[PDB]
Amino acid sequence: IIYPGTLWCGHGNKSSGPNELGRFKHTDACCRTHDMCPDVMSAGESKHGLTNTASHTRLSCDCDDKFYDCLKNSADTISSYFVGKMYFNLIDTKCYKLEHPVTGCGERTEGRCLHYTVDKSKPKVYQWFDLRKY
Amino acid sequence: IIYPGTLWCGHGNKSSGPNELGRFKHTDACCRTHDMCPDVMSAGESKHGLTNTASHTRLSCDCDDKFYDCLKNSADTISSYFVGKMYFNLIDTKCYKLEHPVTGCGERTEGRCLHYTVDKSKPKVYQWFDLRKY
Ligand SMILES: CCCCCCCCOC[C@H](COP(=O)(O)OCCN)OP(=O)(O)CCCCCCC
Ligand SMILES: CCCCCCCCOC[C@H](COP(=O)(O)OCCN)OP(=O)(O)CCCCCCC
Ligand SMILES: [Ca+2]
Ligand SMILES: [Ca+2]
Repeated sequence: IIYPGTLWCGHGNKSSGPNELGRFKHTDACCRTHDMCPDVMSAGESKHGLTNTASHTRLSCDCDDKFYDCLKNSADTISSYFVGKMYFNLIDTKCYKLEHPVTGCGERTEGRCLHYTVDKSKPKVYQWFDLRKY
Repeated sequence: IIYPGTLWCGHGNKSSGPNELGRFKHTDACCRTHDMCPDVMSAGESKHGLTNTASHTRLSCDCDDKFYDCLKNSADTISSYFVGKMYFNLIDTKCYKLEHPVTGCGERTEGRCLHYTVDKSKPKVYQWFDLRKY
């Protein structure tokens, strides 16, 4: 599904070229860059010792954070608000990143764990994490 | 979340009156009627011996079928297509209806069971069912 008025917001993209943007050019730009994330793992793919069991793509946390900021700064506020709430709040996805082994949490916003505890004595390993609420 | 361009498509509605419709007046009309379904059970509600464990409203199958036809017949085809695919294909919801106790299936379209088998000798009971694909 791709959100009408955009070419890149949703599963994959329906752009005819790498540089095409939709009607909502600010919101779509944020999704375009998101889709072009250097490190992603497709549905059912296995990477960094992890495996994405979702029916949608899951990306590195760096890309997901940049996406968050992009949307919050987008001039197309109505469509960005919709895409932002959907992605970060309603589809219950996760991102991966290299971090010290996690030990605990302090539900920095219930439902999800934003200030988890790590063991700083053990080398970093790829793990799954919750996103901030939009 | 409510789909921009509509007042009724999404959780609840953001209409100011019972008769207000959004920009996409044909798509929105279909959602308005859907929301006004005589028999629904709110998130976590218990009804007809069933209980809705979803975080969204689940309605009777009659309403969900009427909604399907409404969308397929809507003049606002782009927004109806999006709302149709999302609701019937991606959120994995269910509807309830009075039917003979179910016994089996014949995945009338994989992922979901459209031609289930019933025991016609036992009185009808409310049960949960899959929706058609849009
Ligand atoms: C009800 C369930 C439907 C959920 C849809 C899942 C979208 C997947 O988000 C990942 C992609 C990024 O992954 P791909 O597009 O697969 O990545 C490109 C890598 N080839 O993010 P985006 O930036 O395109 C996200 C937009 C969601 C907005 C909601 C409006 C419908
Ligand atoms: C990623 C997860 C998000 C899923 C959103 C769940 C929507 C609930 O559909 C039920 C209502 C009907 O229930 P209520 O609106 O709660 O019913 C009114 C009863 N007071 O249907 P509608 O006709 O309003 C459905 C539209 C979904 C379209 C997607 C675009 C965002
Ligand atoms: Ca995309
Ligand atoms: Ca609604």
